[PDB]
Amino acid sequence: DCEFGYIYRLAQDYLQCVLQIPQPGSGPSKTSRVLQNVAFSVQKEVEKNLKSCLDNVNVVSVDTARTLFNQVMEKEFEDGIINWGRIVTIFAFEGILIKKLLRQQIAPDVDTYKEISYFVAEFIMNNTGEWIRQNGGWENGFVKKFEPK
Ligand SMILES: */C=C/C(=O)N(Cc1ccc(Cl)cc1)c1ccc(F)cc1
Repeated sequence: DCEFGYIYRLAQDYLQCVLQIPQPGSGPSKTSRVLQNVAFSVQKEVEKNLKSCLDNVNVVSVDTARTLFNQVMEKEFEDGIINWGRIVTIFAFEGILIKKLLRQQIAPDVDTYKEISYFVAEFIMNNTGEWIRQNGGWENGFVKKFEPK
């Protein structure tokens, strides 16, 4: 679960959850199901608290979304501290960007949404991957902290 493949699937699962397009074969993992729950809760909070801010930007391509996402990541982790709450926050932001991109993309390609999932997993992997592993990974760190009590 420290690998890219795992984090990519978590980011793509979150996207399909936001887009209301779930895959039929089996469904998401307990880990993804716990994540979609806590990340959606955060996303709605960020949507309300950042209302004015969001309604001003225009996400017209995957490249425009990569830039906005990097900008948000730059200010989310500027103090250098990582915690599960901030990791959940990354997922919430890709959800905000996919909603905006569905609404404002110049060439509405359906194969662009999986590119968001790619640069989200790349960011998580390269910038928080080590912290995640040392804190228990997804199945012994994230789930144990956020699964229903
Ligand atoms: C409204 C401020 C701004 O221009 N930001 C750009 C932005 C990036 C990503 C998303 Cl999902 C919406 C808007 C901005 C917002 C929040 C930040 F933490 C940094 C930059």
